[PDB]
Amino acid sequence: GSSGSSGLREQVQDLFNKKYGEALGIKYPVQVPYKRIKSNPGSVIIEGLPPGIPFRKPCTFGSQNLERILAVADKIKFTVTRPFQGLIPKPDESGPSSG
Repeated sequence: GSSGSSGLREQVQDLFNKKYGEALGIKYPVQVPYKRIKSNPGSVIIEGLPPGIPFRKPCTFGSQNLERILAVADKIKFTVTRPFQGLIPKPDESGPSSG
């Protein structure tokens, strides 16, 4: 499974997406039910977001706000009321650090 982004919004638009897979436990990149998330706010809860950036679409967020989101992209935590599917969790990924 490969991935690629091109643009802040894109990065985020994907972030919340990729993250989703985790919220559910999936391993592959799943899509977020924006519609349902729009029509029904009681779908997926988003927390950990940065200060000044509420749990909403990145479309309403500017490059600035985004730059932040992607920053706390780790903080951002999605909640899926629905039950699990079946797949061991993967807390943190780790890797090289810039500093």
